[PDB]
Amino acid sequence: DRVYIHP
Repeated sequence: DRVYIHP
């Protein structure tokens, strides 16, 4: 799934 995953 997500993480620090920023746009």
